[PDB]
Amino acid sequence: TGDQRFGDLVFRQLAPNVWQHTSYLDMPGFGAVASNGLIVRDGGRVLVVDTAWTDDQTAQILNWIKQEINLPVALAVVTHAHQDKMGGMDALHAAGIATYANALSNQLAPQKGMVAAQHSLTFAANGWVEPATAPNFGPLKVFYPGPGHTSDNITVGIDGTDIAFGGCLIKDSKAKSLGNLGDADTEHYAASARAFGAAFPKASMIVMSHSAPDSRAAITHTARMADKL
Ligand SMILES: [Cl-]
Ligand SMILES: [Cl-]
Ligand SMILES: [Cl-]
Ligand SMILES: [Zn+2]
Ligand SMILES: [Zn+2]
Repeated sequence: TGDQRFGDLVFRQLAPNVWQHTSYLDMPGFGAVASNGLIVRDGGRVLVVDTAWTDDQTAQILNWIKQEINLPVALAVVTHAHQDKMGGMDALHAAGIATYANALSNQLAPQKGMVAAQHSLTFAANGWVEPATAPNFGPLKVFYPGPGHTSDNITVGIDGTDIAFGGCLIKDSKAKSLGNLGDADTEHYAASARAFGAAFPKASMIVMSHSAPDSRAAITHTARMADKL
């Protein structure tokens, strides 16, 4: 499917069954902020990681899925309670899609003027999602690395691929900053970035919220910036 413009979004194929979705927030005076999530074809169903910034943009994701894949969307997982990741929850719910987030994300969501997911994930002491809370996730491997970008940030690996999703936790290997630290846990950030690397040690493609996918150098670089906080 390549790189493709569809509506106001960009879709980029990462692997035979994995695509990155990109949507943009206009901040009047400063132009457009990209946010990336994922689309996974898991057999005869589709799995979404993160919404777009808005309901309309998130409906465009669903329309692209219908046009390009023509398989039903079984579920979505959202990686923390900010607008770039949970802005479009209502569009998923209107389409009848089961939604999942960290229990703490669902507690924070309404306080940040957003809609909670339907289901709450909980995590073992080692950071892996408790399987009873993540029924039928298939290849999606969900990990809580500890607080960093936010207290609630979660991360996802895709079994059967070399791909892991750091979302807003991880920055690219040439980044000059850690991005948006408005809600960050600066004391815990470095260890949480390293914990994400340790959870997905065979990943060679690191997908993140506001940069193109990178090597494992993204993880090291992120942790080293966070060591200076
Ligand atoms: Cl960020
Ligand atoms: Cl791995
Ligand atoms: Cl980024
Ligand atoms: Zn965020
Ligand atoms: Zn971000």
